[PDB]
Amino acid sequence: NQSVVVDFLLPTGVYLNFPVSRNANLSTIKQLLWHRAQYEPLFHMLSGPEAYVFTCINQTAEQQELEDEQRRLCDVQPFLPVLRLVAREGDRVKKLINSQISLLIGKGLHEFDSLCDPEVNDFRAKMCQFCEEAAARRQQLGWEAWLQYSFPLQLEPSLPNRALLVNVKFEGSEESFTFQVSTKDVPLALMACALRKKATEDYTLQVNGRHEYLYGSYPLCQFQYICSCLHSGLTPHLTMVHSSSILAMRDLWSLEQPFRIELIQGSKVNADERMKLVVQAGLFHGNEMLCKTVSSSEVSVCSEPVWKQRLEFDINICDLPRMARLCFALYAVIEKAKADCPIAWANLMLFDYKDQLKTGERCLYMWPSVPDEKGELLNPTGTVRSNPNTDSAAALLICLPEVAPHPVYYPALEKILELGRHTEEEQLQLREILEGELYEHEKDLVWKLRHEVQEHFPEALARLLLVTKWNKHEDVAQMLYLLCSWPELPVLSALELLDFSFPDCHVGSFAIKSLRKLTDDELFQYLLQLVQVLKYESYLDCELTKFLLDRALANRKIGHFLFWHLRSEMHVPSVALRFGLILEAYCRGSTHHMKVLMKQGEALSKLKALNDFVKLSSQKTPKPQTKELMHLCMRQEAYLEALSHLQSPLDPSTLLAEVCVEQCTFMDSKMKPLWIMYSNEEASVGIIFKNGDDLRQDMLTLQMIQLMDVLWKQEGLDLRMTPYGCLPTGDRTGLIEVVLRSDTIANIQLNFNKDALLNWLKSKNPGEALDRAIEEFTLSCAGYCVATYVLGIGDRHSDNIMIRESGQLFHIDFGHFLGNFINRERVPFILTYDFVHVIQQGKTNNSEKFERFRGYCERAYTILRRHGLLFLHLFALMRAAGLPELSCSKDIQYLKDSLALGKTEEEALKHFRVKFNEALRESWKT
Ligand SMILES: CC(=O)N1CCN(c2cccc(-c3cc(-c4ccnn4CC(F)(F)F)c4c(N)ncnn34)c2)C(=O)C1(C)C
Repeated sequence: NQSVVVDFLLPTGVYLNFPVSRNANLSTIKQLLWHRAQYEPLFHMLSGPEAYVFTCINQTAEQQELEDEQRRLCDVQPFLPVLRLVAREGDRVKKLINSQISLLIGKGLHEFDSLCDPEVNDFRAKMCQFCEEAAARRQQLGWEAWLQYSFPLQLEPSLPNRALLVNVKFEGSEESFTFQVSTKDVPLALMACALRKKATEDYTLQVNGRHEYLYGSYPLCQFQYICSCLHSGLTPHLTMVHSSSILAMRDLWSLEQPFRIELIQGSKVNADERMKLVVQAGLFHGNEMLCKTVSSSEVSVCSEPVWKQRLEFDINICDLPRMARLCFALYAVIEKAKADCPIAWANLMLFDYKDQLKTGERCLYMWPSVPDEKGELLNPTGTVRSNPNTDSAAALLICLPEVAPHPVYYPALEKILELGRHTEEEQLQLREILEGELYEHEKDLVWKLRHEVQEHFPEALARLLLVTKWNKHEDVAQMLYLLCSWPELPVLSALELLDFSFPDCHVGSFAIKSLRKLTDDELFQYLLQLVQVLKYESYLDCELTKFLLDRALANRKIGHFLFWHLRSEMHVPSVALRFGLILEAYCRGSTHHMKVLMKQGEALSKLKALNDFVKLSSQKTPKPQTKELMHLCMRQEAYLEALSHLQSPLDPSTLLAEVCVEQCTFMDSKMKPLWIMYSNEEASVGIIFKNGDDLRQDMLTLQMIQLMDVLWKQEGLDLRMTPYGCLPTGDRTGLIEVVLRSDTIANIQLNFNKDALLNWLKSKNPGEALDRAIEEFTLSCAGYCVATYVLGIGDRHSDNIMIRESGQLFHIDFGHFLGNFINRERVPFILTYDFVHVIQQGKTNNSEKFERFRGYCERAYTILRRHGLLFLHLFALMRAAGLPELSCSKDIQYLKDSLALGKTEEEALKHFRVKFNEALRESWKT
């Protein structure tokens, strides 16, 4: 039951075994131990209880020094119930941090040591040091840099002046100061005035019961809080927190012989014995084939097949680029006389992380080949890391041969740039071409006029890199010479060069260099794509990893979402290692945030266990019984402590304080998502814990709508959208924000009947408020009509459309996008009669209003077109995520067509109009 028998190992070699409760804190267990130890031999020899610390083997299989004795044995969760006393003394900082990391990332650091891979070890040393340094450096600076680091300003994208009554306050003081000020007032104006208002450049304003601070050179109206307060009517309640209170928070070449590879053996193969096994091999540079694909002989199907066969390639060693990858696929072929069975695949870098060409034997633990649309012999886009299941997985034994008495490395930049140095008819023939897939005759024209491309077409660098023959080192040196003198490209062009088709490390270096102009705000908008692109990297230490880490240590919000982006994929074998090494480095440099993410991951662990119970208890007792059988399981000391007082993983500046267990429920949906409510100690907020469904798809959809909202908001168009948070936290687990005062159009319609929504809106907006809500409906309708049409999100019914008490419409449960319904087809613009009605304020005909709504739809679509390449570039990088709905060229193509990307602005607007008008015509029929 509650109690558990614990083994205790005393430093005298004495052994005690007695029962204790699973909820007992370690401090309490130590006392029961000293009480029983006095009646066991060699007690006199022991030092005081406080002289010792408990040691245990945690879930992640490593020894853990259990320093915080306020932890319950249940929260410690040791492998077997074994505790060992050890002398406290040593570096009880690295011992403490290393342990917390292993728990937090859900992988023991020992797994990294076990590998005996220097690449892993060098990454760890360099990255942990860079981070540790940046953290130490962070600690040096004063309150202004720190408040900028931990609580970065949450501002509106960006106008009149208005009267604003603002309720000021002070630290500890329960005495308010309702002082009114100008909409365009700087922070000091709202500050020192209230300091002068109390008496008759120190401190900053803080939003009550939030980690949101008002500071810096900006007008009040430009701050999300003030801004939302103005719109929702409500008066902003600030607090003056002194500098003292903030500080308290603060504390050579030659080899002209061919490329040779010795396919020695295969291992643990699981194929039909009737068949024959073949190993197909190719050489690649990104997506491009570096030469013809050599194949092995057929050998009979067995577990350990032997080939001991030499494979030569139509590429001479000195021609192999830095990023050359050897790709393998094992096939089960029906011996020569209807489909060739793809067994497994494996990719390998021809050069190591230190520029040295790999020699000797290699045992490549292989990944299963997934049967798909692109049959493809090989998988060059696949990961270069070995299948971590070295245990039960198939493998291939290869041997790259020695080719010199001394090891050979790829040339240095100086020896590359050395070799690299050095008409009006064709000048037109370059303009016509540079105005995606260039034809081989056009390719050579671009390469010949490559200096003309650098001089007059710098934005066509991507086009130039793809025409380059990466299988001829002469051609590579030439390109690289121009690269090292190329003008800095805009963020938009740089985003394109992050994709798998640009594997050269010099390319990646240029791409990051141009991405260094990004404000924390715009960076946050691409963060998900940038994390995804790490899956296309060849080596652990790369420019993108370093960039992503620099940014995360410079901004806390970025660091937080970078943590969850990597954390939520710690289950995927392909990324576990890479992501794990980034998370350790991030943690080492963000020890403060480590404490927050620890609290969050803990509550998350409880919710998975709580949800798991409810899921089961649904297939037993009825819903109100389960509800009450959930409230007792929640009110357990440990459950309630873990679920209380934490920063929200969805928005770390939101303080989820006291759980309202009475208000906590679950949803009658498939995966039974938990409805968890909280109340404000100083400032309501709720979270939805869903486990079972993949949330990546929904987060990308929501991120894009938010991007659209920012792009629209930037050009003075506020379409009153609801960018509710959705965050994947783990394996088929995530959180979804609670939008209070909202209901699904199906539920609203069942409580005239054509006026069912208008009555609901009337019952939530009386008199003067009715006209406000319809403008909220009109504005949100347009935005979501345009959004869902552009993204190809179909199946838009009343169970997946929601209305807010303010009048704002918004979409939920985006199951599929890009025309997919399983089967991708062009989703038309959809005008719903029910909505068209509310827009017309109840009338049959009201073009006065309806045409204004037409304008919102039309300008929303027009703005999206202006940023069409952004969405294509972003979506093209998302192909690294491996979502079925976003796996190829035709998925990204959807966007080109939806946004009429090809067609002129006028040609696009007239087709949008035709589609709009027919959505209104077909609206009537439904
Ligand atoms: C108080 C209470 O116990 N309620 C009332 C809310 N409710 C309900 C109904 C219809 C839609 C949504 C719903 C779905 C989503 C939603 C948005 C995106 N995905 N989802 C569903 C998901 F959370 F499961 F993912 C959201 C949301 N973000 N905020 C508020 N309600 N809400 C909730 C309920 O079933 C119960 C559980 C009966």
